Amino acid sequence: PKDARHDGWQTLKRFLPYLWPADNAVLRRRVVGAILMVLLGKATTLALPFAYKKAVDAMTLGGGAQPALTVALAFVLAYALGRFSGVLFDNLRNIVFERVGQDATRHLAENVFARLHKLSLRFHLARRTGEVTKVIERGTKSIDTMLYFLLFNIAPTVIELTAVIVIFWLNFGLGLVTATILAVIAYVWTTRTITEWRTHLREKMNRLDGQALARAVDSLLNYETVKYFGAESREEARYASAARAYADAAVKSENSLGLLNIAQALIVNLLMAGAMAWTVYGWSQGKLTVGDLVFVNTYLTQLFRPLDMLGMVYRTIRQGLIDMAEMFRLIDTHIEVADVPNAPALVVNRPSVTFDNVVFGYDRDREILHGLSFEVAAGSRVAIVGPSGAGKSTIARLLFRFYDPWEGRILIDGQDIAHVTQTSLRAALGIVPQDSVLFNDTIGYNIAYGRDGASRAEVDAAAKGAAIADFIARLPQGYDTEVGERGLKLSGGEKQRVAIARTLVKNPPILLFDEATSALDTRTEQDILSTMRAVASHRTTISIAHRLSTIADSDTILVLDQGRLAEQGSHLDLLRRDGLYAEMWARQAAESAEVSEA
Amino acid sequence: NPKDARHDGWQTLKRFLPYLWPADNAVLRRRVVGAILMVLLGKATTLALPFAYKKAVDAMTLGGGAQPALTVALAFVLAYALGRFSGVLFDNLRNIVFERVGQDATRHLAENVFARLHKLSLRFHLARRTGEVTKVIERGTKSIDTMLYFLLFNIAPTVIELTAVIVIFWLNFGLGLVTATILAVIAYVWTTRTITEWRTHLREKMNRLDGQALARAVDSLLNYETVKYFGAESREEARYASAARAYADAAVKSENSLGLLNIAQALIVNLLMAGAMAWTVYGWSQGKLTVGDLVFVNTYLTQLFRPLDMLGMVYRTIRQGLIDMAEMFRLIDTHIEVADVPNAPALVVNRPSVTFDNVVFGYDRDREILHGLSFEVAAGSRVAIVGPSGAGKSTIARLLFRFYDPWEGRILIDGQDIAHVTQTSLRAALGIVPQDSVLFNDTIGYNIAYGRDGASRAEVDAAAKGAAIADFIARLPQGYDTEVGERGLKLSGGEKQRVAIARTLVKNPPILLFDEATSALDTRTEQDILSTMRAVASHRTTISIAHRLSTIADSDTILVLDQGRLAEQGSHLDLLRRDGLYAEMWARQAAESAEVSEAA
Ligand SMILES: N[C@@H](CCC(=O)N[C@@H](CS)C(=O)NCC(=O)O)C(=O)O
Ligand SMILES: N[C@@H](CCC(=O)N[C@@H](CS)C(=O)NCC(=O)O)C(=O)O
Ligand SMILES: CCCCCCCCCCCC[N+](C)(C)[O-]
Ligand SMILES: CCCCCCCCCCCC[N+](C)(C)[O-]
Ligand SMILES: CCCCCCCCCCCC[N+](C)(C)[O-]
Ligand SMILES: CCCCCCCCCCCC[N+](C)(C)[O-]
Repeated sequence: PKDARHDGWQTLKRFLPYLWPADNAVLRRRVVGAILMVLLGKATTLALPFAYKKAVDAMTLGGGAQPALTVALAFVLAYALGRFSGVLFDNLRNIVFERVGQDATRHLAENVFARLHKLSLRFHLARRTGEVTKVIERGTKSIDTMLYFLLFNIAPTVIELTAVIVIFWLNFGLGLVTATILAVIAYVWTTRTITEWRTHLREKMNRLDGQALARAVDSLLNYETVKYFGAESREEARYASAARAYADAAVKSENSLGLLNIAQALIVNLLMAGAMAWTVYGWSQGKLTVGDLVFVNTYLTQLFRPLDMLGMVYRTIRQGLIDMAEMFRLIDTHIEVADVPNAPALVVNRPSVTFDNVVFGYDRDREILHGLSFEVAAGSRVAIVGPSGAGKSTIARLLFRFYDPWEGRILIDGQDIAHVTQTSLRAALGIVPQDSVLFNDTIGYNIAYGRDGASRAEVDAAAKGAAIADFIARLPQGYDTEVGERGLKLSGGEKQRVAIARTLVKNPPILLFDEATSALDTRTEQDILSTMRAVASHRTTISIAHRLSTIADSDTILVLDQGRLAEQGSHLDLLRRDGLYAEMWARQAAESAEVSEA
Repeated sequence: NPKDARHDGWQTLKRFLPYLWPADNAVLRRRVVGAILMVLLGKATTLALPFAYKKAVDAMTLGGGAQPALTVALAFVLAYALGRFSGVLFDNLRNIVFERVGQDATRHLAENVFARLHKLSLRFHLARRTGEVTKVIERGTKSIDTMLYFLLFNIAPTVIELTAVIVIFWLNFGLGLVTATILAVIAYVWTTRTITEWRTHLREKMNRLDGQALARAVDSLLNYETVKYFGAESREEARYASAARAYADAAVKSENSLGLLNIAQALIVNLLMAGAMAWTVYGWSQGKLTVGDLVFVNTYLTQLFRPLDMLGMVYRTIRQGLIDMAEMFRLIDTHIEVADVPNAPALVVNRPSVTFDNVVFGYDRDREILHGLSFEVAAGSRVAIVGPSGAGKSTIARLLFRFYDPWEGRILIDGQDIAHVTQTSLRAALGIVPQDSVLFNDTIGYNIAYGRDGASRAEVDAAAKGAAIADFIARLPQGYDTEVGERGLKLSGGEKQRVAIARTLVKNPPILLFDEATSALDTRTEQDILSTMRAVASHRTTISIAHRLSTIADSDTILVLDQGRLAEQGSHLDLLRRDGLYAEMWARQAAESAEVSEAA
């Protein structure tokens, strides 16, 4: 299976079930019809040169223009109709097959999409929208062009080349056969080597192009700064040098295309000269008719027409196979966090959260939690704080099981979250993260995202609870207002309110505020804190905060130091104990004073 | 005037022609001539080679006077093969010879537009998204290149060959042959064009559906965490799938139409082939034509219609190219709001005073902001300009750098109207630390050296020191060679502002503007950077435009604007004593900070 050479053959054999689905009957029928079109088309293009030969034969055999006019007429007509029929068959196979192609590449993409959602967070999917888009565009284009060239150029040419070998064998040579075979081998080898060199030149050109373009764009988007320093000539010279470098590379890349074409024509035309001279010589001895000259010439040109593109074809097919392999690699990549076999659903009857001796790090060379243990009572409002090495920033990710502990475990109610389904576990948890993100869609879509079947009543209710309802009401399109980019831009508080609303639609027993106010300004922070407190009403709530004053009203505060639970208690108990929390508090307090001094 | 004409493809091409025939270079003109010569050799060759095939066939079938016919036929078969190879050689040689001319032409067009865009007004607000603009420019470049290649190396050669075939068919056949082929070419072009219009519309729909499916997929992938938090994997999968199906449907229709165009084309071509060949054989029957004539006619027709096999695509590309190029020329034609007057002298700053003399201005003609603003900034003084929300203070710097001109009134530096001097000297006299400094996608050292064209490593080190960012840079692993901006290391607000300060230090202008320089900063960063700003403002004329009065309280004098005019002027203490607009503002601002300080 996967236990193979990992060449194009493996990738292709892997792709084969997509083309011959065994899910879909209609598509299989389409495949068969396309293959029939290939065969009819080839039979037609192989037959038509014979008709041309006979027409010439009739006009040379040959005392006069006698009953032979009728014969010659019939045969040229057969030839022309043959040409049209060949093209008709080719275009009909493309037309029949196209749906199969489209479904196959769609299903491949969907499989990759699904596996990517199953894969680990640590792949760190944080990148540029335009760049990933450019990569995906280039790649889909790649796989499509490859697929088309393999099925509809290379394969028909293999059939045709074999047929020409047999026919040339039975009717000529067999010096003809070896001559053509050598011509084809020299042709492919030359095209291949020249193409490898060409692909390198292309890559250099593409890079230089990107550089000239980047300079131009950076300049235009910094028009103000350029004016401030009167730097127009400078930026112009800067674009110009880059542009020249690009143009030089482009001239080389294109010229190499000229060289490939010339090499190809040399090979074809040596073959043509040889075949035709030899055919004429065979004519002189009465072995071959004059029509044979026409016949061989047509067979050779027809054979070498698809090979006119072989370079591009080669490049394309190669790249496609690469890209497709990349796809399959993702599908194969193993999943770090998985449900255990026959994992039960998590049943939340009493929403306690337990960390039991948790040892964890994102990477095995940097341990962060060194045996963290704590208990959060059901329905309590708890805070988790600490200085720079505490490891509090792992809590949310562990609770949602983005990762597993190296040692120890997390429990919700009485149950190890590692032994339940990921879906039930996440169904029980709400989060308002530090940087809330909006989908490129309406505000209603964004709020309703909290639960799958969320009704507009639920959206209104959540928006009310998050106290963002009025702001939406004063929008012309209300809930149907598009947001994100390209959409309406929300303030930080408005975004955090959309996130809160989203979690309200979910209505989870356990709610986490994960540095929820850390990006907000002071007034925004203070405003949203009453909403958060209200929204924590009958939930078990865990708030991870940098700034202690924002969580001082907690039922209890867990203080972490060096990946372990250092101190525990109410804000007052902790101030009395005069330990780490008190120091932190004093420190922050002092700092708040200093800023106010200015 | 060539611009005084209909706005079509012909005009665009006529505009582009000087680029191809520079009259600056001569080397390139010689290259163009050489390329045209290769077109002619190539056409003579491809026209000549079928006669060689014809003769070879003629020799074999009429060996009466063409003897030894084996020798004659061999010679002709070899002439035919050599003719083919030679045709290809001539064609690739015209491409190879011309390519430099093409690249230079399009480079010069791009450079012309680039210069023009830097000349055009700020109000166009060119700052927009990088990826979108880049994708557009890539698409356009490919478009114009492809158009140029198809125009020069496909359409034009085919026009030459078509005329030649018409003449040759005329002289040796028909002339039913001539009319048949011409009608065929006409039917071919008309069919291809009309089918291509439909095809292009389908292509656009396909592309739009493609972009929507891709955007859904990308939004999901970059929001993997959110998708996880809400268990939305199935929803995202289904949401991608529906879009993907819409795209696949569009793609299927779009590809299928290509099959239709190919069939229509082959139908036309093959009617012409059947008729022409049948006619040639019938002419043979009457002793009018040789059998080699059949080979000759057939070969001529296939050679003719081979470039036309691409006519659909060609038509789509050339058209698109012509559109894109027109857009280029449109930008080049767009007029320049702010230009130097003819023969403008340099601004000569011997004593760097600044005057606003009765200035009336607005960004737009329906909304006037300054209503007769007048003030004098003494040479070497440090002054501030403050006011409430409609004061118009945010126009001052833009007017000084002459991003816009006054509707009425004028601005002077050292007694010289800045409207009447070269823009480059004027801007040479001015330094600015703006509210949001922007960095080039380049090294931090490049960004600092940007202050002056020939900036040495020493000048940069000195500026980094004066801006007090030198230590921060020293602690960078790559130092001055550290890449910054987007696509690079992220600097804090203070670090960026310090880079801006360092830039102006490298420039060393006589007049310095702080244009809300500290307004985006946090309080402590503001307090830190203010001492730096005071140091660099040492012996310069400094004008500080600030929202928060406490940051400018130490000014030599303060200009208070209200409603686009100068309401109040004087020292901070004098303004507090007058108990007017500045005092009110001062009190108000103090009050707010107190309340803010209260909320700890
Ligand atoms: N022979 C070259 C391909 C030649 C080629 O690309 N020809 C057509 C398209 S298939 C073209 O791009 N331009 C038409 C022409 O100038 O011949 C190769 O093997 O890659
Ligand atoms: N006849 C159509 C299509 C021509 C076409 O696409 N020709 C080459 C251009 S590179 C090609 O791709 N042929 C497809 C094939 O033979 O596989 C037109 O006039 O544009
Ligand atoms: C309908 C087409 C669906 C197929 C999906 C193909 C996307 C291609 C991405 C390949 C990227 C691989 N890489 C890194 C080598 O560029
Ligand atoms: C916004 C459209 C106008 C952009 C023109 C500016 C010229 C620089 C980029 C165009 C050509 C660069 N390229 C792609 C050939 O390297
Ligand atoms: C000379 C090379 C520079 C190429 C610049 C790209 C041109 C594209 C202009 C886009 C304008 C919109 N349009 C023409 C597609 O309708
Ligand atoms: C990170 C890139 C590799 C995986 C790509 C994700 C699969 C879905 C890609 C969407 C394909 C776009 N198209 C052509 C179907 O519209």
